[PDB]
Amino acid sequence: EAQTETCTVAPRERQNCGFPGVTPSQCANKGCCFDDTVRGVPWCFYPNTIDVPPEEESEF
Repeated sequence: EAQTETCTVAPRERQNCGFPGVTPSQCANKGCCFDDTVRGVPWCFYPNTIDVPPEEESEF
């Protein structure tokens, strides 16, 4: 068994990890998923590990 890292969460269902004026380094200081693609929403937010009973295959 194992877990998977996932930061892609619903923009509204996102947990604010800090203000937006922050920077890639600040958000990477604690370890929050930083995402600056859309506006209006927060870029620095926390991660959300989802349980995936079935393991998938990826490139190795």
